[PDB]
Amino acid sequence: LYTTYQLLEVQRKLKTLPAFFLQWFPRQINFQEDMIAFDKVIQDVTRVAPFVAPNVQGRVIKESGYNTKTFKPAYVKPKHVIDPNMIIPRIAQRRDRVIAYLLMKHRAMHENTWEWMAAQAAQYGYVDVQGQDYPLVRVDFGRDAALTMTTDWTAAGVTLMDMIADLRDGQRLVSDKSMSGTVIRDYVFGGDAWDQFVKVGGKELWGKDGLMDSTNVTRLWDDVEGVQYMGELVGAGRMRIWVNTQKYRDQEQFLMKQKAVMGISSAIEGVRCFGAILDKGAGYQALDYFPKMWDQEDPSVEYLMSQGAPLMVPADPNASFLLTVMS
Repeated sequence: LYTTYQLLEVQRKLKTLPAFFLQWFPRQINFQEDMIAFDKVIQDVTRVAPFVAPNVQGRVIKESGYNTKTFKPAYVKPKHVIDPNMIIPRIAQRRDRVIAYLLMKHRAMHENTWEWMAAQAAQYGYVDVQGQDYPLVRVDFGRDAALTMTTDWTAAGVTLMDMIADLRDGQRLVSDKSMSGTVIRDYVFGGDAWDQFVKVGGKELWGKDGLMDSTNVTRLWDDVEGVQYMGELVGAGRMRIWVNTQKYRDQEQFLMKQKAVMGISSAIEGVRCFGAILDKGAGYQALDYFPKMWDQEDPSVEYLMSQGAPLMVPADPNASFLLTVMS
């Protein structure tokens, strides 16, 4: 058998393709107990108590909800049988090879969970997660309601100057409503919003005198399917244009709202928060993922399990906006 330390050496050694939305969640807190403290994350002294309510059949049950300074994150726990005879696309040598593939698959399950939690927190200001007594609960971080907009880019006589002004309103509202007052320079478009912005913008956007300047965070996405850096939109305020068409799997959905545009700043200063994983003898383990191997009977197999308890909390919930453009 291998110790957690030995399994972490393997699990952590390789490089994994960059996460798009988490680039705005650079900070990290590995909490010492089972609870996450928002007072140690959220900047706004009025917004340090997010509203947590059960999400039952899509509907948020606000009645049985409360404001809380502290949260108990549910464990993300992939568990797989270690079969040395397992089919891997590329005796003890093969056993180790199986463990490493499984550890990589587990690390991916945790990493993608962080990314989708980042996507939801940044886009909506709230994240739907697994609860303690309910299968799903909503953690509302209280982003200003003016930062969730609606417009119709499919209406008659809409121009590129009108579309940029919708985007600019959003960044000016962020400047007004955010702690820092940061000027947004990044605009993540969903695929339908982008196609819409290009349907209307055409000649004025990509032509001989286009606004798009198509010419090192912008080049790390070349080999990433779903992410496309389009260039800076030159304005007499040079906007960075991102298009996100990434999909993930639910027990397959789009990471970014396809018919919307999200504006975001580095001032969101999102924090990857992690609860400590309780271990019988070793006590609490403050880790992002925690691999454990063991032999058992009933069934007579060897198991590998990577446990983690995450939440992606924004420091400044008001440092981003979402603008829906179609229906």
